[PDB]
Amino acid sequence: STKCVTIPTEMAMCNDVGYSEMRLPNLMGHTNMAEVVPKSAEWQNLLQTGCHPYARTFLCSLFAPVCLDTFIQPCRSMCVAVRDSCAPVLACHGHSWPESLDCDRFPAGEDMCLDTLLPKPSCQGCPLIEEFFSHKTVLEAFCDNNFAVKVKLAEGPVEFIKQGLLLPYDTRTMIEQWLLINENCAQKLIRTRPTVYVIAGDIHHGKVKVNRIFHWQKKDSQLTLATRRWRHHKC
Repeated sequence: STKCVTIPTEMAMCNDVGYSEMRLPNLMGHTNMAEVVPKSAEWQNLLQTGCHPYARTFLCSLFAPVCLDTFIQPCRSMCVAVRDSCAPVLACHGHSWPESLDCDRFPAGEDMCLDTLLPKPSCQGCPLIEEFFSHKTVLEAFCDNNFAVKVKLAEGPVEFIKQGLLLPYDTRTMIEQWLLINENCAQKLIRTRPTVYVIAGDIHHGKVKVNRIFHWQKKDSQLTLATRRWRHHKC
């Protein structure tokens, strides 16, 4: 038996994707909502990393499929595109792309399947949290990297030192995505109490890479001096 049931608000994967009802069993083989919801919740961290714009579409088509008796599967090429961008993020959390989503289970081509007609943080080594630095070294970091920001983590409102093309909202989100991906690094940084850092990095093509992190301590002089002189500094 197959039934059409409303997507409950507690299913964060799919509670705001445009349609409101789903098929049981779903394409994952879950038979009831007590199974669907916690299994879907395993993906909540991943979906917040922004690793692929179609990640949520892809997963909802499997977890909350539309109410036909025919299964409309994602096309293999959609699985491959989402896997290739998001499996590196899973690996950064100690997880792997599940065998239940190996892309060979989905049809090749584009008939009867779901297909497609900003800079991304990557999993990287943790930057040293620098503490005994001179303002000269900070300024050289500002010259080299194409952005630098002052942020407070606990992650409050961000002050640009070297802004470039960056928009404030986008930069905030890029930082939070970097912290969510790089869980091991976040844990060293967000050692409560709330802490202030200067973060210098590079938005290459088209990835974000954090290269330098400077701890802004209570009675700092060197980051103060560096941020004051940056405006008039010559590289």
